[PDB]
Amino acid sequence: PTAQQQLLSQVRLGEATKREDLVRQSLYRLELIDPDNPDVIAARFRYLLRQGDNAGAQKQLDRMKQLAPDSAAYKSSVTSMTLSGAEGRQALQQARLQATTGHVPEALAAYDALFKGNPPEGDLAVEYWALVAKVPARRSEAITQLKALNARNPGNAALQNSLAQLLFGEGRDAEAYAVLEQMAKSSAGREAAAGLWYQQIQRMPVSDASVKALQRFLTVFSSGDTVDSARTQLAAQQKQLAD
Repeated sequence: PTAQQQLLSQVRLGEATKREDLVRQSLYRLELIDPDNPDVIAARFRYLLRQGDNAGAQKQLDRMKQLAPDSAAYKSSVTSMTLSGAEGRQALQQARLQATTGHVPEALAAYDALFKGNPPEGDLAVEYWALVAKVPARRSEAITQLKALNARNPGNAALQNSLAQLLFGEGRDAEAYAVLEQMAKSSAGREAAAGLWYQQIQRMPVSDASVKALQRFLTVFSSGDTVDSARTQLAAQQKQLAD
């Protein structure tokens, strides 16, 4: 990976862990390396917003507006700026209200009204693109956005889970297998990754390819309890060949 990418990723880590040391450091080197990068400008934009300096924030916003007006970074920053205070804040409060009470189409409608297709960075983007993924039509572009969030903020069990199941739901098994292996190198979700990689084996008829799929599952997962059942039924499956 580049150094900019590592610095920006450290910015996101610092943002996530409420440590503005890291944010400060990474920003400090970033604005010397690539001062006009909309991702860097957006990073400072968010920082200035956290410190309640809406003036400096706004200046950075304008800088982005004259530098990259149709970048995801700019419009996402615009959204965070809308939610920075007052009306937008409560719009969100209402969207999440209908989101939690189970008014899903209403909730999606409100979120569409606020984020207008570019949610503010962080977990809200995950929530939004997951909610949007619930719509059959919009599902595929939303899947694309989710894959992006997976590449930008790695290590999210829940996101990887939803992404894997979505990709299965659209017959994109290779990619879903990939997300399952990514969920397999990290401890948080192995049982889940195994669980999904073992409800795809149940849906294929006992066959040679069934067997090879199950043994491949056996090279990806070592232990667990789906693994034990995988071995048991693997033996049974390959014994069932030749009567």
